[PDB]
Amino acid sequence: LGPQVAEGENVFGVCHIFASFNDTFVHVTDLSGKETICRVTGGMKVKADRDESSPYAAMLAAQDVAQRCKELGITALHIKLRATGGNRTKTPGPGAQSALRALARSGMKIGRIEDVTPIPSDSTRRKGGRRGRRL
RNA sequence: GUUUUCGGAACUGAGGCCAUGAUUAAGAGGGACGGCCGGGGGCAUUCGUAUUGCGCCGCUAGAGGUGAAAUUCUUGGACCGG
Repeated sequence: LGPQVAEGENVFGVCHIFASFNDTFVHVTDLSGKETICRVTGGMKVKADRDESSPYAAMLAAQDVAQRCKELGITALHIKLRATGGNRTKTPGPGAQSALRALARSGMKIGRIEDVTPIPSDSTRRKGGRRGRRL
């Protein structure tokens, strides 16, 4: 079922935290990244558009993710936090910090923390006009 | 008839005092030369992520978008991860 090898050591996964300003993704996956353990977003925890990116929704999603990973044998997590990136914003959304803190607070062990938002060497045009969005 | 040069007219064969004759080198300009310098220009040639598609590998059935006023796919698997 799970790795019951060397109970005294850590089993490491990778948590890809995608914190956009619309909602937040808490995605724990294999060490290589190909196999996924569980992905719980903030939108499957709140029934309203606005709170999809809220810190509370991210805390709930991270709690469920950590519960599933603990019941699946994974004990420690490497963090790969990303914002939307591209030509859009590079600042992580409101739920990133709360998701990370909820992962740490719910009995998970944190490994290396890395920021992986996609940064262009230079990009295509942004979705706004030349005068920007005026609201 | 014929009076060659002393107040003129052409073919110019020789030589000499010419103090023999070219201002300077613009805190003007042009040009040359020297070592550089610059996202200056043209041609060719490399590289970088990002974005968008496409093919594979893993699910709740959600993601997008705006302070909750919607359009936008779906046991045809979106978003996400590789």
